[PDB]
Amino acid sequence: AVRVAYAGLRRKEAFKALAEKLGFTPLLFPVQATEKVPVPEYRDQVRALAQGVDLFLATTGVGVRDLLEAGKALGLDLEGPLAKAFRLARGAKAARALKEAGLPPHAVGDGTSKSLLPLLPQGRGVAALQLYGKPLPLLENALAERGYRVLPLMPYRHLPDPEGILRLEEALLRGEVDALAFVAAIQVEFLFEGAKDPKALREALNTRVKALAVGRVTADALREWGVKPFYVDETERLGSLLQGFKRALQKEVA
Repeated sequence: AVRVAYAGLRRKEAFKALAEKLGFTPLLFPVQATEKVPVPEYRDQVRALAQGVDLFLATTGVGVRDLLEAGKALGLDLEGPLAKAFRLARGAKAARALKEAGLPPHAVGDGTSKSLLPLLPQGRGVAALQLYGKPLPLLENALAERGYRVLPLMPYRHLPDPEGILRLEEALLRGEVDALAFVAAIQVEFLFEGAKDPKALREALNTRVKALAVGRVTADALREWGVKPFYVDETERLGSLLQGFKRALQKEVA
């Protein structure tokens, strides 16, 4: 059977079940860990946001929801300040969380920091930036260039799983799997930032193991490391990813 590794954390069980039903042998190699930051640890930043900001930049839906919950747990009104701020969402997920909170964004990017550049207004004041544990230097530097003091808000953190990354790298270099599925760009970044031999890993993902990407932003992360995905799915459904890959693979053979 075709052996397909999954680098995600959240939907492992669904991945395994669906892969088995489609005739693949699934392997689970998560490359990330996720931890919520205790509300008291960033209370200072939430209080600052409650004093009012000129711009609010959301990067993830989870982050928007977590921040609003932190405001409630601290007894702070964040809806008022957020209603007055110019609101940006990096992509659709952050945008949907803001819309569901009755704070729809004024502009929305395409899921990437670079897509926000034309939407970042030259201004004065404070820009609150919601993060998720990974540095966003392009954004942080652009907010400062645009005239704002940056107020970071990190309600949770995605971190690499170092041991998990090394185990996946060994499996890929061993020829232990036929394909590897990435469901978020950060999983591509953690694998390549944590590999012992990134050049060998690039060679393996270009010539021996097929890289599969859920989302254009995940595919672009692979391409920035010199890897071209064999198949890119744009539905966010694991059944689509897997089935689309199965057909693509066979079309080649036939």
